[PDB]
Amino acid sequence: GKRQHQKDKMYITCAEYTHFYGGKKPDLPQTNFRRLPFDHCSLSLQPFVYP
RNA sequence: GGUUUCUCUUCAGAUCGCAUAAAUCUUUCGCCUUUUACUAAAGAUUUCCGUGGAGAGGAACAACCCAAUUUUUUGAGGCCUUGCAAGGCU
Repeated sequence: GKRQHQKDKMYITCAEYTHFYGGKKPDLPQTNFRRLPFDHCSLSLQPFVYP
């Protein structure tokens, strides 16, 4: 045997199944940095005048 | 009692081998009509060219000097009192 067609195999390959068909994605970062600047109103998301 | 040299069995931990091949399978890659033959990395399992320890049998070559301080060549023996022991003695 020679592994001649390894991307196109008779089944779904392991990497292909992970990336497209419901394998576990690594999912590393989640909302790493989402902080409003201190000078901004939380409701308006714009610089406050009367804090 | 020894050494050398062949065959077989068994166990291999040691860089088993200051050397280094191939095959099979699974992952990823490169080739791109299909299959041989392949490109190159990881992991797993075998084969092959060699090696070490132990045991058994065969054959060949050799042989049944301190006595003078610090130790071991003596300060060694004798008397008195009390309940051999202690002390005083010579």
